[PDB]
Amino acid sequence: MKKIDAIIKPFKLDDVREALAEVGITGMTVTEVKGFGRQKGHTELYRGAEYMVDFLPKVKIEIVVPDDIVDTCVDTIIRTAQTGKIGDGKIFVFDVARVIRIRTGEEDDAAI
Amino acid sequence: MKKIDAIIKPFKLDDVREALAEVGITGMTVTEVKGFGRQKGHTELYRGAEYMVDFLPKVKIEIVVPDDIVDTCVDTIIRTAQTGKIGDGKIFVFDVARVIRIRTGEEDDAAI
Amino acid sequence: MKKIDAIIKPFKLDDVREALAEVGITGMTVTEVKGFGRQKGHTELYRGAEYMVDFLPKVKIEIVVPDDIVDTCVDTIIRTAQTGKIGDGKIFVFDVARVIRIRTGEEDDAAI
Repeated sequence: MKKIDAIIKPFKLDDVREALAEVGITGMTVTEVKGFGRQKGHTELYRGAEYMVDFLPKVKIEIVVPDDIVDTCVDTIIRTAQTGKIGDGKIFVFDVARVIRIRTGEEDDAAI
Repeated sequence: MKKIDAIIKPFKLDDVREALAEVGITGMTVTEVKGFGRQKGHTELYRGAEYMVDFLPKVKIEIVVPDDIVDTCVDTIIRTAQTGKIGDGKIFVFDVARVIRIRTGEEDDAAI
Repeated sequence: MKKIDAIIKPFKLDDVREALAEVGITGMTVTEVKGFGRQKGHTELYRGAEYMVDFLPKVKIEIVVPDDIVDTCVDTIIRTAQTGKIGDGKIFVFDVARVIRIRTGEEDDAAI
C-alpha cells in the first residue's frame, strides 16, 4: 500500500474527487494549505513586500491505496487536475508501514 | 522511530489527547481537515449536489514516537477514538528517516 | 529525494522562507496547525481546564528536495527558526518513493 499526496489548484478538487470515486476510492482527506512558488506573473518565492502577499491557496489531497492501483490513481489525478499552465502542482507517493482501522482494531495488509 | 497519523472524529480529540499524555507522549500536532467517504446515511463520495456539501470535518493527529511504543500508542488511540460506528477513521504508520531538534541542532536516533 | 517537514513558531515563517529561497528551493507548502506540548510556563499536555485552551498555533512547512541538499536545508531551517527557547519545534525527514509533475505527467528521479 502507498500514500499519495497531491497538491492541486482548488477549483479542480471536485473533478479529481469525482474521477477518483469512479476508480473505486472510498475515502479521501483534504487539507487547505498555502503554496509558495511557481506562479504566473512572478519569478520568485519571497518578494517580501509590505502589503502584497506571496501565497496562493492550494488543496492537498491524501489517499492511501493498494500498490496495484497507484498508477491508475496517479494517471486519473493528472488527467483531471492538469491545466498545462504554471502551478499545476505535484504528486508525491510514500510507502506506508501499517494501516489500522479504528472501528474494529483490524489491520490492512500494508504490503498489498 | 515512527510517525503515526490518525484521522479521527473531532469530538474524540480531548479523550485521545488525555490518554496519549498518560502513556508519556509529550508533543502532538493537530490539523483540521475535510473528510470525504464513509458516512452514516450515505453510500458514496461525490454526490455532486448543488446546495448539499459532501464533506465532514475531521481532525488529523500526528505524533513521532520510538518504535517500542508504537503498539501502545495505536492501542490507546483505538480505545479512546473508537465508537463502533461508520466513520471512525484510520491510523497510518510511517517510517521516519531523521528527527532534528531545532532549538539545539541535535538529532534523535531515528532508529530507536 | 526526501520530504522535509518542519513545525515552527509562526513568526519565523518569513525568515525561514527567505533563507530557503536563497539556497534555491522553488516551492513550499505551508499548513497552519495546532501544537500541543512543550510550552513556557507549562509542564503538561492536557490541563483539561474549562475555559483555558492548551494549544498554540504552529506552522508546518513541507518541501521535497534532492538528497544532496537535505543537510543544507536542515541547517538553514535551524539557523533561521531557532530561538533557543522552549517550543522551537522539530524537523522530520521522510523518504519519497515517487514525485510526479501534474502539468506534464513527467516524473522526477525520486532517488536523486
